[PDB]
Amino acid sequence: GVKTEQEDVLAKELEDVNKWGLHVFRIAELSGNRPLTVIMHTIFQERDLLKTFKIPVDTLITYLMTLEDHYHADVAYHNNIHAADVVQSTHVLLSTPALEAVFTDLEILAAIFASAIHDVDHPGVSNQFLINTNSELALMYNDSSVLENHHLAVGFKLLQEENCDIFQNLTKKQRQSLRKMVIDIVLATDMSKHMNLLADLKTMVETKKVTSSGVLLLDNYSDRIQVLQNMVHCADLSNPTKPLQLYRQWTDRIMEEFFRQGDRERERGMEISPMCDKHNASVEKSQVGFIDYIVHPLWETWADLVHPDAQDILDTLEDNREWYQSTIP
Ligand SMILES: C=CNC(=O)N1CCc2c(sc(NC(=O)Cc3ccccc3)c2C(=O)OC=C)C1
Ligand SMILES: [Zn+2]
Ligand SMILES: [Zn+2]
Repeated sequence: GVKTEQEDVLAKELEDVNKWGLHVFRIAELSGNRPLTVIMHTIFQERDLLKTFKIPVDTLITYLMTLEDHYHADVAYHNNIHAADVVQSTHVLLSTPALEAVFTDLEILAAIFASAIHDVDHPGVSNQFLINTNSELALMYNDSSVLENHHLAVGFKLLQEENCDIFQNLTKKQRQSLRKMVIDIVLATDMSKHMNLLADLKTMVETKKVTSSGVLLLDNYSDRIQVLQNMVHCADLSNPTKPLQLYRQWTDRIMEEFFRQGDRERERGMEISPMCDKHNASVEKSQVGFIDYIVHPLWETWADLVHPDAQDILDTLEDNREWYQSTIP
């Protein structure tokens, strides 16, 4: 009834679960490629979600292992490790002082569950690739947020496997509300919705209302869900805000995935997607471009929303951007 030594080392690494920059690749190794399951279980216990939602623990573990198994180990970036990273990052963002006591237990559950499922069964190619290949998925979803609709359908469908229904004790009211928020959050991870999400985030910063305890004031669903959508989108795009040793590992992985799509696009003979061309790419230029145009405007606006809780994260992003720039041949 006592941890093995490997379990002990894993447990000590998980003591950093509340911190930006968790060694998530080490946790994946230590856990035997179960980063999503162990991190989720840890967060659910830490936030007392099992008791609050009457979730039986064997059901939670069974579902988590099932969900984790439906991520593709042969996909370099969009895999269970990425899912675990987004979950843990969302967990840290939810704990930010500016949001203390703002969200209900069910909204917290929605943000974390949405994070866990948000990329499940990702084939490692883009929506546009699936559309252009006449793939079944694209036909199923009428070319519209193809992957994101799929991640949702899979994440929910897996609740129906043996001893997997972690929501079995929620009321119909709780379930309908949970399901709607989860759907709204995952559909918001489609990059084609990025400019719109950011627009609404800026608007909210402009009309920002704090309240009583120095805490953000969100008094309608539209506002509450937009903050959660943006929070998870930030987590999804948090790699360049992490310590450089982590960030670089993620960059390698996504470029591996992109270059592979590029190869398959050359094989087939389609015109090669942006920065997916292995032979004449600039990994460094692309990272600087992606940060200047997407990641920095997003995180800067988030930082404004929760000022100054996110200052250290933004500084790290800026340091990493300078590093990648300095490294341009
Ligand atoms: C015309 C619009 N273009 C886009 O919407 N995309 C093109 C590039 C890109 C993503 S998502 C994503 N990256 C992420 O989603 C998270 C991440 C950021 C930085 C390093 C590793 C991973 C990238 C990217 O990194 O590009 C640079 C190589 C989607
Ligand atoms: Zn995604
Ligand atoms: Zn993702």
